[PDB]
Amino acid sequence: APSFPFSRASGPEPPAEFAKLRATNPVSQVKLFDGSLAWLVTKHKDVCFVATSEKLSKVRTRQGFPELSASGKQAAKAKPTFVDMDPPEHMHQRSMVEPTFTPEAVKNLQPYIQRTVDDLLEQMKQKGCANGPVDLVKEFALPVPSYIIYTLLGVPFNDLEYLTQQNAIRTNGSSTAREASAANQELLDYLAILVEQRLVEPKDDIISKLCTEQVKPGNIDKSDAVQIAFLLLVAGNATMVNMIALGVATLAQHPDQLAQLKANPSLAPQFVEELCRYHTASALAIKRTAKEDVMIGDKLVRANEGIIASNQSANRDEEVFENPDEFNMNRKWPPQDPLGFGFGDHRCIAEHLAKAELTTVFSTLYQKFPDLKVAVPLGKINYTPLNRDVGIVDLPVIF
Ligand code: HEM
Repeated sequence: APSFPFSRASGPEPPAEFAKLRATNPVSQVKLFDGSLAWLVTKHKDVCFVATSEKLSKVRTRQGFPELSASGKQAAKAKPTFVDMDPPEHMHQRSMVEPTFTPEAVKNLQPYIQRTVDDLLEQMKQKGCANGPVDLVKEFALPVPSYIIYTLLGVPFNDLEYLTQQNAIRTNGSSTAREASAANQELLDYLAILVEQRLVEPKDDIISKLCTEQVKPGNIDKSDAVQIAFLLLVAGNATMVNMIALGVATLAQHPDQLAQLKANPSLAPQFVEELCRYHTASALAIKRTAKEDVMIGDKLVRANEGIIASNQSANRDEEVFENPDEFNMNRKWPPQDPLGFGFGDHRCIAEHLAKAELTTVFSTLYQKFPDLKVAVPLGKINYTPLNRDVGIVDLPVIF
């Protein structure tokens, strides 16, 4: 059994193992860091099954849960939020914050999302690049998702920049263990204060609604409110940043498609659809342990055995997506859902928001800067560690 997680074939490529497994051993065993074994599911149909099977659990206190790192095993001890819950607890808590993420709520948020993007792009323009390149990530990819989620949660305008930098240090590869934890503690400390303030005088934000609707009635306590807010902040920010960056690098890799996007920004939605399928920036979140024996493919997964379902592999499943390794914004989509945001009950709570953010970004970026170009040869782009989810650390650009 090979060691998992696998390492990406190259910077923008997914691990080479998946394609081989999908064709020869779709449901196999991989060895984890602590030596334990887990079942790796690689086919779209099977990934979907794992994501919805009632015989599988996301509770991390069950022996056999596939923790991929030493830290992940330690994080499993704390009190769980809905991300690690099974029904009925899962929706009991998730529904407490879902209202802000519904399709209708996100549609009504479009003007705000646009404004946030426009203001950051103009700040980037004024900042100019007459003396050299600017880092698209630091100046645009990082603050877009950050400001939006922080603002939705209830953080005031003046605190955004500092909090955005701190949350980044959390996941920054350059950060030492101590720096990442201190930054993490800071965000939690800040959130604790916000909850206290919002309990006194609620405002129009997520934290306020949790305080008024759940904390006050006694459904959850203050710490719970802080943890749910923390989850919403750290669950998808780093991923949003990587998606925007990979989107720009991808358009630079396929000039004709960039020309097409510029010529018709109305194509942004489909470009985003293909981007989320082609670049699965969160490929290690669909994990479970079997509550009881369950049959998947030609394998029997026994009770208490862990399972990892690669939505990244499923998104390159040739049986579902024709020419899967070809990035095509004009792709003819099949009836099967691409799985960039997971599947089933736990499907990304912010999928509509994330897509709206990306669609706004790619229907605006090149209209603001029609001549935007990566200021380094594309083959020298600084990507995330090959053994980690796909993403880009920094992207020098000129415009
Ligand atoms: C484009 C960026 C994003 C991608 C690609 C993404 C992807 C995912 C994936 C693959 C999962 C696993 C779903 C499953 O278990 O089947 C997930 C879960 C989740 N995401 Fe996102 N996400 C993104 C942005 C966001 C944002 C912006 C937020 C916060 C506002 C967020 C909050 C969450 C939460 C809370 C969960 C857990 C849902 C649950 O377990 O019920 N995500 N996301």
